[PDB]
Amino acid sequence: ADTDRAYLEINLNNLEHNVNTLQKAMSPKCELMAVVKAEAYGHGMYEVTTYLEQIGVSSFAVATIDEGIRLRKYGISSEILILGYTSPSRAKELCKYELTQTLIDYRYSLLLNKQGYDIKAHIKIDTGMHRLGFSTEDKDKILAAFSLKHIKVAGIFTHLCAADSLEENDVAFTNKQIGSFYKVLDWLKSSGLNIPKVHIQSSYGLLNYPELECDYIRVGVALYGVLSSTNDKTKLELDLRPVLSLKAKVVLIRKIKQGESVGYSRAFTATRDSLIAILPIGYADGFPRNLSSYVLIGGRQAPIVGKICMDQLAVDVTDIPNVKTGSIATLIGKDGKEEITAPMVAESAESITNELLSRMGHRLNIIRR
Amino acid sequence: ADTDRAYLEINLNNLEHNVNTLQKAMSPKCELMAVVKAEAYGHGMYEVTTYLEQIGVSSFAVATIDEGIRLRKYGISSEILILGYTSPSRAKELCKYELTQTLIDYRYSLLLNKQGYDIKAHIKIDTGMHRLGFSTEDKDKILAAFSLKHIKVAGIFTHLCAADSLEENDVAFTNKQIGSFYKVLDWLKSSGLNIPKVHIQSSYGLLNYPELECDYIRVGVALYGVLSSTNDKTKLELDLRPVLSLKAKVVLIRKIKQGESVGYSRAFTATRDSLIAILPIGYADGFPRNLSCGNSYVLIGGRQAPIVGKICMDQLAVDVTDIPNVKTGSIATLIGKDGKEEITAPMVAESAESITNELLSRMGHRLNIIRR
Ligand SMILES: [Cl-]
Ligand SMILES: [Cl-]
Ligand SMILES: [Cl-]
Ligand SMILES: [Cl-]
Repeated sequence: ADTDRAYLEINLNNLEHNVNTLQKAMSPKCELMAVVKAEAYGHGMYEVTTYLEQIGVSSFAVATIDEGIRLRKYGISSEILILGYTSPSRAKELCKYELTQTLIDYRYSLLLNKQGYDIKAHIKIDTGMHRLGFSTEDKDKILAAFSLKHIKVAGIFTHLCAADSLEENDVAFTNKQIGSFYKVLDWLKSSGLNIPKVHIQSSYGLLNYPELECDYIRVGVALYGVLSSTNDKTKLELDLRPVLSLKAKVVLIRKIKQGESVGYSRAFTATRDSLIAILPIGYADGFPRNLSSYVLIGGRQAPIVGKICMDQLAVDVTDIPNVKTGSIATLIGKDGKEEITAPMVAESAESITNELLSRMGHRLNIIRR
Repeated sequence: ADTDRAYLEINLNNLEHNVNTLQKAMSPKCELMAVVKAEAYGHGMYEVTTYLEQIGVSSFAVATIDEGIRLRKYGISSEILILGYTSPSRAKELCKYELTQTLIDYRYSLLLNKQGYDIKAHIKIDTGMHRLGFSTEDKDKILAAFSLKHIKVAGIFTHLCAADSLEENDVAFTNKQIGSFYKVLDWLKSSGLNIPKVHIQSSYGLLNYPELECDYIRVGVALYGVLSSTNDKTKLELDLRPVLSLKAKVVLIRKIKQGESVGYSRAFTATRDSLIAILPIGYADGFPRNLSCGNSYVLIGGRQAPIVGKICMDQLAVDVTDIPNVKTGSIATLIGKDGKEEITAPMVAESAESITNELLSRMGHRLNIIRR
C-alpha cells in the first residue's frame, strides 16, 4: 500500500540495538540526547522519536521550535532542546510547549528574557566554530546569563568542529575547544556559580573522544547506524547497524536492442541486447541526480542506465533471473549477501551521509521493519 | 511567523503572466497542461494548483496517484493526469477520485482493466526514450488497448528526449521521435480508430518545436519562469518571469578576527577582520551543500554576501563585512531579487553543478511557503 512504488524501510530492531550500544559506550552518568532534526535525518520524525521514547530515551534535540512543537503534538513528553535561534516573538510557545531553548548569545538571552515568559534554556558556548554561541572571552556575559529572571538555565554546551578527524591540526583544535570550554566552567565556579548539565560531544565526540565525561551526548549519525564517510578510523569501533533502507518496485520491463540507449544519453549505449527495468524513483525523492552506481535486485547488482530523472530511473537486469514487475530493488540497504550502504551512496554522489539521509524526499512512504 | 526563519516566496502575479504568455504561443484549441508534480517543482502544490485553477487552467499532470488524490483534497476539480505507474490495486481510488491514468504498457493496461473499475486513461507511446510506454513496433497491442472494457482512452502521448537541444544529432533524434509517433497514429487511423487527444511537447517542445499541433502542451519549468539551464537560444523567445524566491532571516552577526575561521573548515580563513551573518537555512532545507565555500553568495541589503565555510544541515554563514545595513532579522535572498541585484534559480543550479528542475523540486519540506 505504502510499498507500491518507492519507500523507506526503518529497522527498529537496529535502532534499538544502536541505542543500547551507544548507551553502553557512554559513561554511566551520561545520557543519550537523540538528535532527530530534519525528519530524524530523513528516517521519519514521528516514527523514530515515539519509538525512542518508548524504549527509554528521554532527551531529544531538534533544529527549530516548529520541529519541537511537532514532537509535543506527537505525544513526546521528554525534554527537548532547540538547537537554533528561536525568535523572541515566540517565547510564549517555548513556555507553553516546555521547549528548552538554546541561548545563542547575551543579547538574545536579554531579548528572550524581556518577553516575560518563564523558559528553560541551555547556553551555547562558541569554542571555535564561530557560528552561534557566547564567546569564551566574554565570561561576564556568560555569567550574567545565569541571573536573568525568566531564563532557567538547565545546561551549558558547545559543538566540536573536527572531532571526526585524527589529523594533528584537528586534534589540537578539538582539544583547544574542550580546554577553553572547561576553563569557562572553572571561571564560572570561581564566581560561586553551580554548573548545570554539560554537553560537548556529537557522534564523533563519542567515537574519537570517549574519555570525555559529560551529562549528555548529542547523537545523530551513529544513532541511525551510519558513518559520515565510508570506513572511518575511529578510536571506538562500535557495532552499529544501519536503520534506514531505500526500496523501489519494478514497474515495467523492456528490451532494448544493441546500440540503443535510455533517454538518449551520450553516456549509455547498450553493448548487447539488454533488459531494462523501470523504477519509480528519481531526484525529486532525494535520490541524487549526479549518480547518473547500481541497485540490488535478487541479491544481484543492476547497473543504473541513462540519467536519473525527476520521478524514475532505469536499471540493467539482463543478467538477473526472476525479475518481474513488483520485484523489489534495494537502493540503500542489504539484499542477501550484497549491501549498498548510505555512506557508499553519499560518496559516489560526491556528498556526505548527513546530506543524503536528511534530504530523503517527503514523497517517500516510511514503513516499519 | 512563517517568515521568521527560512521560506519560499511565490510570485502569483508572475505565475499568471507565465500562463498567459504560454497560452499565447499555443494554438487556440491546444490546452495548457500544468505539470505540478513534486510539490509543483518545489513551489508548493497546494498554493500553485489552486491559483492555476483560479486563473482558468483546466488540466494538470502529476507523477503519482497520491499527488492526484491530494489535488482533489485541495478542491481541484479539473482533469488530472498521473504520468507514472499506479498500482492496479488502487484502481478504486482512480475511479473515485476521477484521476486519468497513464497506460505505461500493454500488460499494465490489461491488469488495470481486470480490476473492474471504469477509469479514464491516456496511452503512452515510447518513441525513443525507452522508459515507459508501448513500443512503436507493437502496433497491435496499442490498438488492443483501445478495446478494453473498463479503460476509456482519452489521449495518447509521448515524451521527447532532447527537444531542449539544437545540436544536429539531437534535432535528428527529435524529428524521428515525432515521425515515429505519427506513424503510429496513421496506422491506428487505418485500423478504423478515431484518434483521441494528442500531446508530445513539454516546455522545450513548445519553445523549440512550436510548429507541432497537439491538444495539450505539458508545461513544467517554463510555467515557473525558469529555464533548465542558461542560456539556450530557443526558437521562440517568450517573456517568462521567475515565480519562486528563497529567503532567510539573519539570526546572528559575529565579528571574525583576521586569521580566524568559521566551523574551523580550512575552507575559510578570514584575510581581514570580518563580520559574519548566520542564516538559519541549511542543506536539509534543500539548499545544496556543494554551494559551500564561496560557491554562491546571497543578497542582503541589495548587496552580495559570499557564503563562508561549509553549509550545515540547518544553518550557514555569509560575509557581510562590506554591508553595514545588516541586522538580526535582515532578509537574505538566496534565490530572487533584492535592490538592483538578482540571483536566479538557473544561476544557483549552475553553481551547484545541477539543473533547475533538481534544485527546485528538491526544496526542503521544512521551508514555509508564502504567496506574493
Ligand atoms: Cl552553531
Ligand atoms: Cl563531536
Ligand atoms: Cl517515460
Ligand atoms: Cl519536450
